[PDB]
Amino acid sequence: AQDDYRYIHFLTQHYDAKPKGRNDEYCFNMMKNRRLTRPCKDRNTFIHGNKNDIKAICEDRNGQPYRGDLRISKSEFQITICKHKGGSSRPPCRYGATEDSRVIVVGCENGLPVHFDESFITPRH
Repeated sequence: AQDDYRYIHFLTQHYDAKPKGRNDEYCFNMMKNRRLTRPCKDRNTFIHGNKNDIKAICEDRNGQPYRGDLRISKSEFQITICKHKGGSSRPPCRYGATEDSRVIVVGCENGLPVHFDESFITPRH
């Protein structure tokens, strides 16, 4: 097929439409399901909600240029941040979850989001 991989890969590592727990157990299962445990990833953010509005950050409908090559969202998104506990690089990879709603920063390629900026911090609520 025509490379849609980076976009699908972004969705696999960062998207979960309708989550139910958004707690520590949620992160443990999700990091395992999405294959981010070998080695344990230190931090990973899952975005929830409408997929179309995430893709829309790559265009002017829901995004603005940020730091030249990135895009910052116009609207807030419900997100769950999973942060690794302990000093081991091996499973079981335990995580602490943080629920939040904020604007996010992503990198796009061909109008599709392909990178999530985990380093971005926001004007708090």
